[PDB]
Amino acid sequence: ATHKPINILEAFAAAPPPLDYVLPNMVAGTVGALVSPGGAGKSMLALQLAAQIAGGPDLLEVGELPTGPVIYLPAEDPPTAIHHRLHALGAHLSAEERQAVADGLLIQPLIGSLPNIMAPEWFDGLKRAAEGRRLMVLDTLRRFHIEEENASGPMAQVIGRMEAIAADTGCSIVFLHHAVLVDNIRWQSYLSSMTSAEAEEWGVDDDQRRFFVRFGVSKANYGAPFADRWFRRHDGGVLKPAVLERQRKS
Amino acid sequence: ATHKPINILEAFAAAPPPLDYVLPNMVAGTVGALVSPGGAGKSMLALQLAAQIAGGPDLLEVGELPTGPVIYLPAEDPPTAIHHRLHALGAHLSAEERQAVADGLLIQPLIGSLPNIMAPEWFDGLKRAAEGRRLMVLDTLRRFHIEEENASGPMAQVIGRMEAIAADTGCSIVFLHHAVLVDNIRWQSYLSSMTSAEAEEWGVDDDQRRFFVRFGVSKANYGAPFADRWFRRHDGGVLKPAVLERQRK
Amino acid sequence: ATHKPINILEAFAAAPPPLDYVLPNMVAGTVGALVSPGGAGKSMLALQLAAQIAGGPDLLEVGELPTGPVIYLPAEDPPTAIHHRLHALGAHLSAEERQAVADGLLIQPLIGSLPNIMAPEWFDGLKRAAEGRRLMVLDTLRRFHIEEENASGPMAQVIGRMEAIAADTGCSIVFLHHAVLVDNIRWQSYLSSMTSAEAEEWGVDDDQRRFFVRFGVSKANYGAPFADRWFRRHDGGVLKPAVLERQRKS
Amino acid sequence: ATHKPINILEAFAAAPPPLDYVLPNMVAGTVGALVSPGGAGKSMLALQLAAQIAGGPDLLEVGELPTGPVIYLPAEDPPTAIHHRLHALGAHLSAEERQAVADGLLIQPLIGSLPNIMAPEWFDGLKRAAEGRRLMVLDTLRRFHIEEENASGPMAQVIGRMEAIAADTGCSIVFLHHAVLVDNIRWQSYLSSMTSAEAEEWGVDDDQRRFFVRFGVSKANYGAPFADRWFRRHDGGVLKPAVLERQRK
Amino acid sequence: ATHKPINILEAFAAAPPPLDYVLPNMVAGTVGALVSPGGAGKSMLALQLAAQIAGGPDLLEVGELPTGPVIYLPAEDPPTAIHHRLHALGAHLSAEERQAVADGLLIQPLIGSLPNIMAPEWFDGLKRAAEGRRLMVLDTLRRFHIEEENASGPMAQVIGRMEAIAADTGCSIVFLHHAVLVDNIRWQSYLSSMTSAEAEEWGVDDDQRRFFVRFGVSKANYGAPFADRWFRRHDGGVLKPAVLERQRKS
Amino acid sequence: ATHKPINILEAFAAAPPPLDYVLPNMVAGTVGALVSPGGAGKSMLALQLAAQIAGGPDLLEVGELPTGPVIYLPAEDPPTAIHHRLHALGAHLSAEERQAVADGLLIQPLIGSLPNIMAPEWFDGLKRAAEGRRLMVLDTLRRFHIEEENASGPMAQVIGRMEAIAADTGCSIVFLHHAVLVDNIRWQSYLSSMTSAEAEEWGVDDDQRRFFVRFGVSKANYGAPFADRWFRRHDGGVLKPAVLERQRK
Repeated sequence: ATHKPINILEAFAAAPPPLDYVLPNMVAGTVGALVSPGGAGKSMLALQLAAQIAGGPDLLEVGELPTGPVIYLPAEDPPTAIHHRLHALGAHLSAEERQAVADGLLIQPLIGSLPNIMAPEWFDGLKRAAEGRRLMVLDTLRRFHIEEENASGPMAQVIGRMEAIAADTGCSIVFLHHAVLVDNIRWQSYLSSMTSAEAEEWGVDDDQRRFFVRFGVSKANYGAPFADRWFRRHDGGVLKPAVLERQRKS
Repeated sequence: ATHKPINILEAFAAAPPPLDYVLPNMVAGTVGALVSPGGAGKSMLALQLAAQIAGGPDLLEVGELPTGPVIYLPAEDPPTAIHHRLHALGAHLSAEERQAVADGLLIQPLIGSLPNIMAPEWFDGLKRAAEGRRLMVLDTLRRFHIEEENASGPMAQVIGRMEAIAADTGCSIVFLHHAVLVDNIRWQSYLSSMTSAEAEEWGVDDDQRRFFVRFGVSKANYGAPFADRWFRRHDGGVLKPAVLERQRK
Repeated sequence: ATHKPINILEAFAAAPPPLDYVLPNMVAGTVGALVSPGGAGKSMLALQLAAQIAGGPDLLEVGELPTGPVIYLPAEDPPTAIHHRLHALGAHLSAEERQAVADGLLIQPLIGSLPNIMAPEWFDGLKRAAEGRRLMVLDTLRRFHIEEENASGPMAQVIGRMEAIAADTGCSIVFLHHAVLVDNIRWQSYLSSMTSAEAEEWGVDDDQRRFFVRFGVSKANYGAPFADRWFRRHDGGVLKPAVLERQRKS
Repeated sequence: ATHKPINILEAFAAAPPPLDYVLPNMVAGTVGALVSPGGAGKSMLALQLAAQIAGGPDLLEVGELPTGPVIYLPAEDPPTAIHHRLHALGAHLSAEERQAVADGLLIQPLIGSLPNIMAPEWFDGLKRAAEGRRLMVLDTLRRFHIEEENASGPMAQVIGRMEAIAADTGCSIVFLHHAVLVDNIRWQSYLSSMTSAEAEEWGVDDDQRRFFVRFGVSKANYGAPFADRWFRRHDGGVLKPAVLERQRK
Repeated sequence: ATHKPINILEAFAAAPPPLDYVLPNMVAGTVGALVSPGGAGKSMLALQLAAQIAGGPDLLEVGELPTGPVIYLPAEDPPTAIHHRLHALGAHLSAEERQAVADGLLIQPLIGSLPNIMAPEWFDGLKRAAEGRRLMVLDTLRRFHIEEENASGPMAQVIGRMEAIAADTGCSIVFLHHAVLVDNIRWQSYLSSMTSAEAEEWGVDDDQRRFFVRFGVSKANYGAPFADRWFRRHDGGVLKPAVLERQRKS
Repeated sequence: ATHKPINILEAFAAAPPPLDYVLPNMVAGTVGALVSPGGAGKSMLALQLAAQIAGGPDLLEVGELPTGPVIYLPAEDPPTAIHHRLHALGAHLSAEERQAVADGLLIQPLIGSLPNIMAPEWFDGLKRAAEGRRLMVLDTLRRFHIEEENASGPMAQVIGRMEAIAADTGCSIVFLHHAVLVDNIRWQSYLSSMTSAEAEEWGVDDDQRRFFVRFGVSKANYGAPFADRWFRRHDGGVLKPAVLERQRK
């Protein structure tokens, strides 16, 4: 929110200091987006990412990430659904990993709460909930505001508010979005369920395509290129790397 | 609503009780949508599903569903037409089944009442009607609000309000919609009138396709897959499983 | 406008009681639409329908319809035009049919009156004019409101008002519309003038196509399917069934 | 206006007096439109029709029209240009015809006046100008209102206001329009500059087509059909029947 | 702004009096538009036209034009740019032509001034600056108002204001516009830079197309047809007739 | 600003001093735009140009530019990222060049500050920051206003405000824009990531094109033509002339 001018001479003289990535190619202290059609698994993947930064294992094999307290704000799923996802995830975690996640990760369900980042008391409240956290996840942005998502003005105000919170507190904010916003943000990732055409090409049967999703970073400023991943959906929806041959057509 | 934080150790350390589904793949206490072109059979389907959850028999053969009080709010169809739809359904029901349904279903006609969920009087009224119930059916959403249906902001408000009602009271809300409103609903089912192409697919004569409708869940969160069903429309439009053989070419 | 809960047990037990159709496949007590391009004959056909429900003959051969007092509200044609249509229609009516129509049908011209269903005094006034009538015809809806016809919110308010009047009074309301609204209504009929292509297919010369219009019900919930009709336009525009061979191309 | 109910027995029992048409197929006391791309000759056509109804001769050969006082309101063309258009027309008129036209036509220039029919002062002013007249010509509508021309709501208001004026006073209103506004006007005529295709159709050389314009009634309520006319543009743009032979291919 | 009724008998009887054209086919006392993409040379051509009506020479060879005081209001170019264009133009003018232009032409730069014709004090001020002038040039209209250029209502108000000023003062107003408005105006001219395709057709090399622009009148009511001109851009951008052979393809 | 009338005799009678360009083909004291898709290198290019006008060396080889104080306002990138971009650039600079740049460049981070040029506090603040400076860089415009970017009215206001600031203070403003806003800016430059087609054109392998970006001036008023440049992206994204041979087919 308020900054001193850069000390230029000091930025030239001080050693090349590594960018700090909250998520692959996302600079810590900023706002990013996870984008996909409803149902593709954003809520699972975000949960897994949240748990990982909280100190659980890199199950997705996206690479090791700095740890810190995390706050997950699901506003669309009822608590009981969150319990199920957690329990399913839990089967993949050791006793110590589980404990680290429980220490590091706050999940504060907001279904029916009607949170509105443009109202001063919700702004304050989201800002207080970001304080002391390294990551905040909004699942999904649509439930945190009552603006027209296709209006760039109101959306600059909505995103600007998240930017102010991330800038002041150092808590990165990632919002999920059901598939503009994209132009208003600097880091963008996505999920897409395996299509009929992608199925007939990584050599998986059509009746099995529902078990795989592509994950990538479609927008970022900085870092080494991030290769698109395939994930297999295990029980409860838990995502892990998929082992896929790929079809060099004759 | 107002939620305590999730207790994570506790969720890891023991199997939660099974998810409670109000409809196939729809978790209880949430908001879902039923969508189709006007005329495709939403009223009849919803009325049948409402009567099954109220305690009636599983005529649609969608599987056994937990029962509980249902309230059905038709805002487009006059009482006379609702009487016709109910009587036709009635002919499939024994006295006991009729009793079970009447004990569990309230139908509150709303034609001409102009309910507006963005008005505090109607918001409170709908919330009190949801209290203690398992399912509330809004037929159709177009009649419960005076906003622009392709304005995402106002629709987020309308939907937010149903979500508050569902979360405070535990009562699920299904709204029906005549084909943005769907992008941010987590459960979505549809009805689709059998087309000429599909009639040929299932060896049904063209002059007969209007007796057949397809039902499906097109969006839901992870869970047991639910197969697309064909229903036949009997008299008064009552829907029952269709007996159709697949064809090749 | 306000209703008791359905008595369910009574709806099961009471005999299958016939739907009451104000017009073919239109449930009495509701709102419906007659839709077509300007000039296709909506005003004639509506007049003929009005006269018929008032107790005149089924000249269009759409089938016999329950009788009742009718109110026709033309807001677009001057009185003298209405006189001409009436006089022309009159030539097709017996002395007793004429008298029945005059007893049953009120025509209250509204050209230049500026009626607005969203203003409380016009609402009240339309409601009072529906009272005691079985059918009210608005010719055309565009003259009864100052909303954007392509805005679904304002149009839900405009149609909702007609629904409130039809529900309270039992007077069905049919509005004409010059070619949304269609999604906001449950019964929809149309007129379309015979095209060049339809002419070369029911075997009528091109210079004669102007004498025929297709009438159908493009939307309804209930009843036996209503077959599209051709009508011939006689003197003054009066519509009657047309006798058309139809062209099985070789 | 305020109308007595139609007396139905009386309308059945005797032949009404003939419809009174202010223009071919346009009933007197209503609102109609004349439409064309800017430049196609609306001003000249309307001025000629206004001068014929005022009492001038039938140069357009559209048939004899009832006469009565006309008021013509050009809001886009400066007086100098109107003087030019009138003088050119004048050369077709005898002294007697010039007199008849001046007795029956008032032309009130409005360029720069910014008349707004939605403002009470201008609504009253136009209504008083219509009083006792047979025709009022608004050239063009774009200059009599400050609304969006493809906003149906505001345009219904603008048009409603002309309809009130026409019904209270008996004076017909024709507005001209440079090509929603047309969907809800009951009489619509047009002008169309002869195209290359049409030039070939009527054996006119391409370098000459700009001397020819087509006139027609594209919408009207039931009545005697009115054939599309070709006009030739003489000096100053005066329009007169064109002498053109149809061609085949 | 306010007019007496036409004396009809006098318009018939008084001799055929020549229309007074401020610019080719533009009736004096009205509003017109010069339209083109940014960068095509509107500001030069308008300057040249302004200087010509002020009493400088017909360098563009558009035909001789009545003289009168002119006011040029550039709101987009800084003074120093105007000085350069002037100096370059000056090289084409005799000592007497220069003096006539300086006597006749006021240039009042408005860059950064924020003029708004919808504000009463700017309206008054533009009206006062039109008084005593034969031509006023607004370069470009976009800087004289804060309305939506694609909204026909607000644009009727903006143009209506210019029409009121031109009608009262007899000062014609021409606004430039960077490429609706066109339907709201009766005289329209344009500039278009020579395209790749026009280059390969008037037989000028591609690397030379940047030296030519087409000028025409795309909309007018009155006068002899105005032939499209090619202009060559000389030093400083000064426009003069181009000598172009034209390519009758085999 | 407030301008005296142009003295025309004086402008004709003597050669004005040369135009003063702040950037190639952009007259000093005006507003210009730099446009590209997000990611294409605007921040780096602008930072390099800002450092050159501040007194640094001409690494881009766009020609010698007059120097003067520059203020750079990044509103999207966190300080950490700006430190990285500056350090990378720093590696191309001698101690003296580092000094010259630090003497002439102020960088005021704005992430999360939500500057709004339509608010009087921010309008005044930006104007005082422009005072006495030669260049002000707004990175990007989207963060300096809360209007709709394809609403011409509000954008005319936003741009009008920059033009007032530039004219009152003499400080040029360049805003960057992630690809109406461009139709009414008089100077426009762009960056374009090398495409597959272009890679083939300049014999660069596809897996290498992401190291190359094209820079150009796509709109400016009459003046010396400025050729499109290819830049190579070195570490941290520093841009320098690319050494590329044209290919034929």
